[PDB]
Amino acid sequence: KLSLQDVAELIRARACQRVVVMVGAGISTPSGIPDFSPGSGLYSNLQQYDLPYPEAIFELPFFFHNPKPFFTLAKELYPGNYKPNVTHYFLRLLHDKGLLLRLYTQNIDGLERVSGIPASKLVEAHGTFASATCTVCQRPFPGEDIRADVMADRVPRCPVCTGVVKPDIVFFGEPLPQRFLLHVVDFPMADLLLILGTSLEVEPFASLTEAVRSSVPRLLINRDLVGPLAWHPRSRDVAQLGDVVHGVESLVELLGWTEEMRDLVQRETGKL
Ligand SMILES: CCCCc1oc2ccccc2c1C(=O)c1cc(I)c(OCCN(CC)CC)c(I)c1
Ligand SMILES: [Zn+2]
Repeated sequence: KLSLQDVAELIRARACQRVVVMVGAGISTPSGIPDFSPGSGLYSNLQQYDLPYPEAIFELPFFFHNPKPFFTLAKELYPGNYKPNVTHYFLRLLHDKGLLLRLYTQNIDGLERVSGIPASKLVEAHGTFASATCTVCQRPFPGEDIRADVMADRVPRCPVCTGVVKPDIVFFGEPLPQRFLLHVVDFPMADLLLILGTSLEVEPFASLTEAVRSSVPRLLINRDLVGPLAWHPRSRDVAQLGDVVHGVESLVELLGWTEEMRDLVQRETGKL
């Protein structure tokens, strides 16, 4: 049975070169973002100035009745406000070394892109602020195109039809984005599965943990060994439990990437 050190050695040797990564809230709580709660600036602004129940912010009928609470969230989360942490920059290094096949994220914070991972390596399964769509005519827009409006508290409008333009966040009851169907080709192709800051207990992600081939190691860096990896373990599974930040930092040191990480972060926080 494999250790965290064993997985790092596979990566160093390039024996695993087609890494599929699945990430959740656990990697973004350290940047200061909540899992999608009294006491924060955000909550003082929405959950008090005007939401009726927390979930309404992600419901379409509410949205069309009153888009302001949702846009308060967009303004708080739009790229630039929060910083990627070591977990995101680990995945950035993985990509820059040619080892990342795809990163599947449950998060909407956008920090994978802010860390510099290109859109084509990402599957933002719960959607993104990086793009937006007219709710009436379906015209797509880059997220930059509505940024002035979002930062100024204006509800963005389509210049063709004047419909409300909504960031491409997945709302209750909507289908997952089309890119999610990359799983069909990605999972068979993976030669390593890394799962960070979630246990993927909820479908369709749960089932995806079993879509890699039987010889593929699955590394869970998560608070606990729970979920599908716990219910149906495989002989090449590895669990690094406790703090996901320490976990990643540990893996980065075993990889020998600690100094390169320090240089990346210093360049990157220079530019932001
Ligand atoms: C088909 C999967 C939908 C994914 C999804 O769309 C959302 C829209 C707004 C807010 C959240 C989501 C969201 C999820 O994050 C999500 C979806 C489901 I369905 C979901 O199910 C709850 C699981 N449930 C049964 C075990 C409680 C244990 C959970 I938790 C999160
Ligand atoms: Zn339109």
